[PDB]
Amino acid sequence: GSSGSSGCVQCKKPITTGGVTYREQPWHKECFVCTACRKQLSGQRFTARDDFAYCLNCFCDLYASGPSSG
Ligand SMILES: [Zn+2]
Ligand SMILES: [Zn+2]
Repeated sequence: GSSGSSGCVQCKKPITTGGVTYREQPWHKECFVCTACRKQLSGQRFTARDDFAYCLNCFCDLYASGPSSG
């Protein structure tokens, strides 16, 4: 039948206005945020590493690192 609406997967809620998608799955414009700083990626630049999404900033902070004395 026609019993199936697109609802956020993060919190598992319905999406009426302001929504996005990720990996063939719905995501709220407030749920699709970073995994370290919880920043609304919806709109800005962002890239996932394995499963979660980490904004460039965090991405180049958690894993990335500088030299010894610097
Ligand atoms: Zn949500
Ligand atoms: Zn971040």
